[PDB]
Amino acid sequence: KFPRVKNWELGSITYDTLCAQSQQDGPCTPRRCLGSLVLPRKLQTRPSPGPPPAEQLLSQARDFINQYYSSIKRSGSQAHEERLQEVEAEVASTGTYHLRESELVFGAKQAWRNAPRCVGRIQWGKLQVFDARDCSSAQEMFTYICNHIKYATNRGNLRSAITVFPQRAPGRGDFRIWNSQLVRYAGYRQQDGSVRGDPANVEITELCIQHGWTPGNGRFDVLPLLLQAPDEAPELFVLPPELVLEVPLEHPTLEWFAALGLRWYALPAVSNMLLEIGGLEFSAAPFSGWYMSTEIGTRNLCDPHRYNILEDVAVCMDLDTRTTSSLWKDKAAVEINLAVLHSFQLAKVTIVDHHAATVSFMKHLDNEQKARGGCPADWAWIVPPISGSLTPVFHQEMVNYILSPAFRYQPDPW
Amino acid sequence: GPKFPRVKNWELGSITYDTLCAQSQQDGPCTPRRCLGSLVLPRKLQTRPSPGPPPAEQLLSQARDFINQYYSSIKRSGSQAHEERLQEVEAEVASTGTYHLRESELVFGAKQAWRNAPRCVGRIQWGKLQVFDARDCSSAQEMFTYICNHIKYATNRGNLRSAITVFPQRAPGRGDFRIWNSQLVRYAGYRQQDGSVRGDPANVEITELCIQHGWTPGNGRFDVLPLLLQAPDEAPELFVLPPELVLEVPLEHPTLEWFAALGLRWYALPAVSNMLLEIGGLEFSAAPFSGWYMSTEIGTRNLCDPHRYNILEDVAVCMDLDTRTTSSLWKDKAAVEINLAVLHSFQLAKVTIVDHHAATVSFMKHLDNEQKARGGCPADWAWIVPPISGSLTPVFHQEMVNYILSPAFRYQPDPW
Ligand code: HEM
Ligand code: HEM
Ligand SMILES: NC(=[NH2+])NCCC[C@H](N)C(=O)O
Ligand SMILES: NC(=[NH2+])NCCC[C@H](N)C(=O)O
Ligand SMILES: [Zn+2]
Repeated sequence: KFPRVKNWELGSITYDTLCAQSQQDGPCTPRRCLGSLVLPRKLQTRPSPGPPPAEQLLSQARDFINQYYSSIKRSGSQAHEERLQEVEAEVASTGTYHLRESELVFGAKQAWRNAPRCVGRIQWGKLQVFDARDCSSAQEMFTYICNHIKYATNRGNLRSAITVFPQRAPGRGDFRIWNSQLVRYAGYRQQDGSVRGDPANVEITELCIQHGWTPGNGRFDVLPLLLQAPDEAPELFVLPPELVLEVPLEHPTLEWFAALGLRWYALPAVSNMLLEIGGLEFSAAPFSGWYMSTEIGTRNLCDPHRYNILEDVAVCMDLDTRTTSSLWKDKAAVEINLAVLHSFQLAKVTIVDHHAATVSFMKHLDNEQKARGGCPADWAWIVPPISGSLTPVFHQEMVNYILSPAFRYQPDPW
Repeated sequence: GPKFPRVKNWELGSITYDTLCAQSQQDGPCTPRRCLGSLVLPRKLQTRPSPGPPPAEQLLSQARDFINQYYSSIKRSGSQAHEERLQEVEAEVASTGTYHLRESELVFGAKQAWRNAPRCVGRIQWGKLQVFDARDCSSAQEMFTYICNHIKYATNRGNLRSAITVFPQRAPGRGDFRIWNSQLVRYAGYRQQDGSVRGDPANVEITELCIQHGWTPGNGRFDVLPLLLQAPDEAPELFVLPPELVLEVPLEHPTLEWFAALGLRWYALPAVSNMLLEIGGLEFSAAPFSGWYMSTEIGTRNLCDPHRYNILEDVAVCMDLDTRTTSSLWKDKAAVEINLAVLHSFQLAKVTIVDHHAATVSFMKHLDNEQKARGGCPADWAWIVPPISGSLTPVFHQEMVNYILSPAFRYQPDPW
């Protein structure tokens, strides 16, 4: 029934009882485990042209409202009872309902708290929630997004935030941010199939050009936003350069590193995920925190299908790239990550290294064990892409399951 | 599309479907409700000592399954030899409750077990395993002889050869043949007065057991442990491996001249000895196997895990790194040098070893071979991706499907 979770570094054991509260199924079965898969095969988020079964929505709604009143220690109170009645009344008559701002704020924080792949959840309680449901056009979306960025960036002293646009509605198109992140570097396919810039952003870069954007020709050209109001073609918006904080990359002791002309933006803001609260779905709810150095130094800069700078750095370090056994890749990666940390610290921009991050996550696991009897966590995503076993989370067994409120993937709007 | 798991490789953007998982007849620990894939020891395979004879009906089906696998492998499925072998197995079980494997069947089953091991990154070599049949072994002393021969053949003066030695299978009511040590070669772990451990903390229990059994302990950081070998229904007997048989490699760094002064070392032969080999229902409680090391096993896990030798800080201090702050990446820097030292020293001593880059590239080739040969390959992502430089290797970007296929190697309870 309840899984026994062990930490092999400390010898300690715990029992996850929270997983029982899971109402949504993952991709695994007793026959085979598909935990290493990035996206769901079916756990997607099918269209919403028709209203969801009132019974199902109503049960998810009640559960959420129940969750909310427990949080404010007012369960069973008169307000709790009236709120449930309001929800019942609205669903029965319209097939849907609406959240109160306070509930939305509670729901957003819970979704982050329940995100199995986020290593920064110890900060889950300090989330600035912007209510953007009052939005009715792509232009208005652009204004909200610009305010989110200004606030979140805060001159380098990053602050976690989320902006919530209008929920999905039956038979009506969704509000969507076509970009996967609010700030991304263009990826231009060139003559021989190669790519200048970020290979991960080729498709979105092309859509922007298709929709009237005048493309640059650099390796780090910040893309424009393609914002979509319900049932309307997406509109193009260029972000004001002064709002997009960037950090030039240099190395503490390797003078030549800066000559590589590398840089990265300060604000990591996922904008293509769906936020689900009490059965309601928010198709556009960009959120941001701050980077963990391995995301830039290891994945973005060193992944083979990304900037893939490992070899260049290796050669500048005059390493023996003749054989794998010289561990030249491992050596270059460490320096690149060091350069990232050094640079962000120099530019006074918030950033956390993987050691500090994983240590904070272990604390979070403990806090959650006492507060809720468990913590859904995805081991493959929590453990850093380098020096895995050198961090504490590597030696910690984890249970992964889906709790709601939750952040989920959704189909690309095109 | 296809009604099987869709597996993607994000580096190459290629896709494959695993149809082999359809052949799994043993449930894992996961459910649609929650994933328990990270658990090291999930109460699943766990071959708990099953005294009373196994349900003849369950054993038979497992036996028939294996014989079918065997005859399919030699392309004679449906043949007269196949149906007669099936009749012979069912008959033997009918009158005795169990059955026995032909030599070639044992060889086939042992290789399939390795091939089927989800956590092994060295499976591209699966077909070249040397299977030593020791099913005639009748004493703990004889177990020692067999083990010494295995160690000698496998070590082969540094040019290691994969091998497995299979002792008699489990029998009803009769005690099991067991090797108490977790590996044929392990360093002692001595509990200290202040509560610390000198040597390898992972072997404190086995070390204490060896002592309780007459072993006169040493006081070093790398004392090779003796073997506690147990024949059916007898207390375990203690055997000391002749030093000349245990090849070790002193560790030195290619450029950091002081590293050699650290006095670190490791043995060349990795030989797991506490796992159970299950073939067609039959259980081989004692069947030690060995290959060769992947450098991160020694350099990162054994030497740097907090609960093992934990030498990260010592080396960082020697490298004069800032160990007072995480952002200096002192742990990362020291780990890399320790791993390089391991590769350098083994190469120097001409002892077989494979670095994590070479190993993972070879495992990718293995996955492709297996996709064509069986429609998939059971792999445990968390165990396949190396403990350092994870995303710098190709396997990190390869999604994997984990499941249990038989023949298989399984964990079994400690005999004490
Ligand atoms: C405050 C600093 C934060 C840090 C250091 C952090 C770090 C991380 C990391 C390392 C990942 C995995 C990234 C990857 O491998 O692509 C992740 C994933 C995630 N984070 Fe956070 N996070 C932070 C804030 C937030 C906030 C504010 C939210 C939401 C309100 C959030 C929601 C998520 C979600 C839902 C995922 C999974 C995204 C996916 O599946 O691609 N995180 N986070
Ligand atoms: C030829 C060289 C070989 C290499 C490089 C190799 C490498 C590895 C590695 C790195 C692991 C995980 C180690 C750990 O984290 O503890 C492993 C696990 C395993 N290997 Fe291999 N292996 C080799 C040969 C063999 C052989 C010959 C067999 C069996 C006939 C085998 C069976 C297994 C099994 C069953 C496991 C999992 C044991 C456990 O769960 O602790 N390997 N191997
Ligand atoms: N620390 C974060 N909030 N990360 C969000 C995901 C960022 C993504 N991994 C990137 O490299 O851009
Ligand atoms: N390469 C191998 N055959 N490894 C088997 C496991 C050895 C174990 N990881 C050790 O470091 O002792
Ligand atoms: Zn699973």
